Amino acid sequence: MDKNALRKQILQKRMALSTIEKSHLDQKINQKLVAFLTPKPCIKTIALYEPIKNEVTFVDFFFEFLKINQIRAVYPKVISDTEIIFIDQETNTFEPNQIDCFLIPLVGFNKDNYRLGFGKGYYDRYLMQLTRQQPKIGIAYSFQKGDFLADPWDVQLDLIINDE
Repeated sequence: MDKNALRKQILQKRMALSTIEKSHLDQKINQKLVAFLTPKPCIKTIALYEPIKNEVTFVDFFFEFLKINQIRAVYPKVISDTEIIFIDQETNTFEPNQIDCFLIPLVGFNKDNYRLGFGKGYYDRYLMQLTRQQPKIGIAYSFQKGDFLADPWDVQLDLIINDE
């Protein structure tokens, strides 16, 4: 139940994914993501992330879903060694409670929806500012689920959308 154990097994499997395999996994995950948003009309501004090597990718039809329903996307901008903010494509900043939902990147998650991040703590600190009970949604591959004890500084996440 050690975090190091997981982090190692996951980074291993993520890099090993074949271009054909990743494609299929992301397609199914973005399909599930859209199925999740479709019935949540009050989501008009959503926080995404910039896909780093091996992370689940946001596919072309996902963004199409956003354009069609007029949902604005905001991205994370590291502001310091401990803080991050969200800005849109024009660099307009969006305050925490201007965002209606957060799609969160992760290395691992356990049975209690806890997140195993990249060790910086940005998300944990940022998410403390929410006052509208915005959904905190993890995006990941099924093999990213592991068994570890969560520290109070690990985000709890309402749900982790994955390929299953």
